[PDB]
Amino acid sequence: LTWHDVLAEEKQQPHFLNTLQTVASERQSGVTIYPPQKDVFNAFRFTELGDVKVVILGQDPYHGPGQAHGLAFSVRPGIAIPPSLLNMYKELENTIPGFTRPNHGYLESWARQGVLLLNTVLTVRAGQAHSHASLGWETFTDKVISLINQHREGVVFLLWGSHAQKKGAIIDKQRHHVLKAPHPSPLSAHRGFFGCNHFVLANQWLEQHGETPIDWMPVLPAESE
Repeated sequence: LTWHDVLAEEKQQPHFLNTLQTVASERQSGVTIYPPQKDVFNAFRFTELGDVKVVILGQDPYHGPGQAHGLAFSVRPGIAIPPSLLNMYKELENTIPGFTRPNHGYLESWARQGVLLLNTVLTVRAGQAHSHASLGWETFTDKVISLINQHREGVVFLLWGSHAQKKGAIIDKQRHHVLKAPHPSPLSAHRGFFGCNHFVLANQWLEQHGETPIDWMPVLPAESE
C-alpha cells in the first residue's frame, strides 16, 4: 500500500480540501505561507508508507524564510540550524558512536532511510507560529498516524513534548515501539530530552527485528560536474 492508497479518501474530505483552499487564498492575499506549496507533503514524498521505520513528530512548520521545506525539524541547506534541531544534534552527539555536529540542518537523508518527519500541522503564516493550527491539518495527521498504526508493524515512534505524546497516545505499544520524552526546544530540552537516548534505543529496536538502523548523521545532496 502507498500513502495515496490509504489516504485517498481522507484527501477528499472537506477538512482537508478546505485547508488547502485557505492556504492558497492566503498565499494570493499578500501573506507568505511556509513551506512552499510544492514542499508541503515532502515527508510523504521522501518516506513512503511501506518504508516508514521511525516516526518523529513535529508540531508546527518553521515559520521563517528558508526554514520549512516539508520535513519536521529540518531546514534547507545554507540555513542556520534551529535550536530544536541543535538540541537533537547534541543528544545524538552524546549517544551515537562516531556522531559529530553536522554543518547544516537538512534532514532529507533521514527521511530517505525511513524516518517519517511529520509535523502535525503542515503550513504556517510567515512569522506567526501556530497560525494554521485550527485548520484541518491535525485531523489529517491524526489519520496519518492511525494508518501507520494499523497498516505497519514494528515502527518506532519518538514522541517529544506533550502535544506529540497526546497525538500518539493510542498507538499500539505492543506491535509498535513508543518512546516518550520532553521536546528538544530550548524551553524543554533540559527537562528530560537530554538523556532520553531515543536515537540509540530506536536503532536497537530496529536491529532486534532484523531492520537496519538509521544513520543519524544527515548529509547534503552532492555536486555534479
